[PDB]
Amino acid sequence: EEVLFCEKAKLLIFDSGYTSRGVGELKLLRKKDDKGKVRVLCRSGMGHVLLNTSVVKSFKYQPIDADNENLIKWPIITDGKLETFIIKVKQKADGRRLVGAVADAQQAM
Repeated sequence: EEVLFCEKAKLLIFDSGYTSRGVGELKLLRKKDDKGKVRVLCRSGMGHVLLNTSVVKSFKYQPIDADNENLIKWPIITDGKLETFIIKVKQKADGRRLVGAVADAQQAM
């Protein structure tokens, strides 16, 4: 696997508002022998895996809006229902790069 992207991020998930589930290093990973196997891995000094999921060709991974470029909507399927996780990074150019790195990984696959 190659690292296409890497940053400290906070993962927020909806609770019946949005609440933090941990802070970790978020990596975008592609298999060296298979450009169609791309995943995100987010790992907190417990090394707790907060997120380990495939990038889906059919989903758009984009900021909440123009005003929050550092909060990326991460749609994911759990039990056949669509949910949106939120990936919070510190800076707004970091969100722009994550989006660009995912879109580029999706066109390559």
